[PDB]
Amino acid sequence: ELAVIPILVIACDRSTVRRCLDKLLHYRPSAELFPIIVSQDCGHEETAQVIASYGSAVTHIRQPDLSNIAVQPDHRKFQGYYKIARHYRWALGQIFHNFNYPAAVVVEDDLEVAPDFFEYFQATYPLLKADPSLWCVSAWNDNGKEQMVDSSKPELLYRTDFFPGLGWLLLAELWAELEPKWPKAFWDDWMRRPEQRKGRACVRPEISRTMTFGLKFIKLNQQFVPFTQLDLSYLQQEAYDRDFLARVYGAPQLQVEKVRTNDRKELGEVRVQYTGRDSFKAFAKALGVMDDLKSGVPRAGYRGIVTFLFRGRRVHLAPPQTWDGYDPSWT
Repeated sequence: ELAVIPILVIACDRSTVRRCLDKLLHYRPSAELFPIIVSQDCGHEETAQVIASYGSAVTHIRQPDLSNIAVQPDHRKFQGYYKIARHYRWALGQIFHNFNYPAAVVVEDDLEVAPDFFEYFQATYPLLKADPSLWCVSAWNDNGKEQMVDSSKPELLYRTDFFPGLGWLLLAELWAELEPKWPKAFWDDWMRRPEQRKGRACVRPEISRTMTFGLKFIKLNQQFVPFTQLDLSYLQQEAYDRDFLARVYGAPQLQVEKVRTNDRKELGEVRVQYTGRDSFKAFAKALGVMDDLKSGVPRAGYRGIVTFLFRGRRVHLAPPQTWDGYDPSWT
């Protein structure tokens, strides 16, 4: 069954929200199934005029409080981040309380969507509703540069412990949990903390369904995949944690230097094992994978495993299988 899922576009003072809206409107399959609500903060007149010119194709709402926010002593340079957090709190409150929608896909104004962006969320929304171990579906692959993704598998999806944002679906139920403790600033890194995440994962793709414009190297998928016609049961936690983990640890192990230099090419899928924070950093860097960690979680990591393509080979940068939780001190 098809479900109504609003798209909440977060805008402020960039006239290029035009490019974001033009792509969303071009690919939208139904205005009824995907109403677009553009929440504009900042009161930038030119941007307001641009949004208004779309007329009824979107609903334009305006964050009401344009005042400066009192910041804490360590944050004089970060007024903008306090304003962003205030805008998200207000806009999500509008989509879930005033409009009373059951879920929403949050899209920053500098994101261009892929042709199957809507199909992807329509197909994954039922997974999010049914699996309490998931808390979001994201269009973003943090290691999604062209040379690091398999273009022959545009349909492949994964679970990740690293909340990616950048085009993401959440349920009204999650907003009910987050709203009472919403932070003053740095909302996305706050969601990445264990006190918020509570061990929950997001679905993310092999090839990103959003790309930033105006991170710049992430490749936007251009081959339409009919996700609603595919069997996505493999993403259920019980199946995924058995099958994907058996796949990762069943793969032959190779030293990082051998992967880097393309040795043993007959092995199309391998595992590079790291044992501590220093080796994770070093190995990630050697293979061109993002090496920063938020609350101890690596970008696109799942049970500590970062999966990507390297010189055409599938690689799993993984901890020993005795892994049992993230350590926030891995900074």
